[PDB]
Amino acid sequence: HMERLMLEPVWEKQNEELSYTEHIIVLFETERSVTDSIASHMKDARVITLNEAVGHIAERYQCYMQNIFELLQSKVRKLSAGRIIIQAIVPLEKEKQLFAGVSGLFKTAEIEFSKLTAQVIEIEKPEEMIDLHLKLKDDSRRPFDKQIRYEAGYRFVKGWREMVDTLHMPWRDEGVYLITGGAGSLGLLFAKEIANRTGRSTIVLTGRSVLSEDKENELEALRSIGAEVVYREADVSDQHAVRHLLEEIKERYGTLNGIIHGAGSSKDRFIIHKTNEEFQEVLQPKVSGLLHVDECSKDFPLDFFIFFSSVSGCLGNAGQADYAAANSFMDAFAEYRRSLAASKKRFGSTISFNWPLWEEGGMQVGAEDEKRMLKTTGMVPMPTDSGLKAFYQGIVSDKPQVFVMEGQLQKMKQKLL
Repeated sequence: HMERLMLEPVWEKQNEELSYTEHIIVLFETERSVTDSIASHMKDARVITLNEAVGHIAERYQCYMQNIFELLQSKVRKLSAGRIIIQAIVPLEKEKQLFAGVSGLFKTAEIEFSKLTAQVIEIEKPEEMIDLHLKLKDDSRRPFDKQIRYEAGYRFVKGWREMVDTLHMPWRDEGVYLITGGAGSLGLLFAKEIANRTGRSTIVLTGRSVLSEDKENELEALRSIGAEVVYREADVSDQHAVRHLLEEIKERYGTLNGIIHGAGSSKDRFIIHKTNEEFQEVLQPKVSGLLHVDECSKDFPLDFFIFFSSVSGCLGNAGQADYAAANSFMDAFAEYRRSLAASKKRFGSTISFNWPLWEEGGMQVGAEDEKRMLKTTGMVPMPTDSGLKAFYQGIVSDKPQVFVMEGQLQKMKQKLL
């Protein structure tokens, strides 16, 4: 009586159809010209220019997310008082595409702040367009437009097109798979699955902690299947640790056949209470961690590189501003990696899965909230085969991003379409 619903993001043409106490626009390393023109033309809105951080793209993202994050916190009393609009301007460019991830943060902010409208606006070459101000003004007049795209005289909005036997599989009986966050409850599930399917497989599980007894005990059974499993106890935030891990991989083993990036964790708190430290701490493994992995395994002939993202990344979720922006970054990264592969620079197909609450994933367990989330969302704790089925179905479709939901169909579709 419950079914996997399964969705796939689309840029559509969709322009079919109150007043703001404040108007804020944030430009992500946009052109000087763009900045000046906009301020001059829009002097009834505050304009913030992020150009300032130095680092790899992930470093800059983490930094700018914290700036957005500290911006909300401050304006918190206002949001209580009256309505506000923030618009983020993200230029589609070499790496600046990834800033579009700020959308995870904006969706969470909207849930936590009743009277906020937050839009992310991705622009192919905004400076060149001097029709810009009317659009922003016009976009401001359709609050319900949360992600908006301007490229090639085109105005797109993001939404969700639905996707519709025994399943094909990516496994090589011999050869190497790693799962960062591998000793977590989901990384173990996928470990077993590989174990069942693989025969003579090598599975490198990684995380920060020293293994507890039960984990090793849980681990030992997988050794029973005849697969060889090694826990590498590394921090994906530490670029050097990642390097070593990959090299040992290389020196130790022939090659890498596959990567799941499962590292990360959620720490629920409302934007108003959250520390910067906690905020950065949940961004790290999914943002810098992911970049570091990608770039250290660039020269490997992978069959796949799959990110374990979350339904939070694409819907936002109360108390998960950081988890959502981290997860949105990974989604944005999936497309960015594919383009790189087309350049031939990266090997293997890239997918990001937006997972719902797993039935027997650790991290969260639904309990009483389970019921609100069913009542709030129509979603249920997703059973493991249903998940594995969706996992295999997601691969064969070959899209950079697959959003998976389990629950009652009509409620789900009604909320999302």
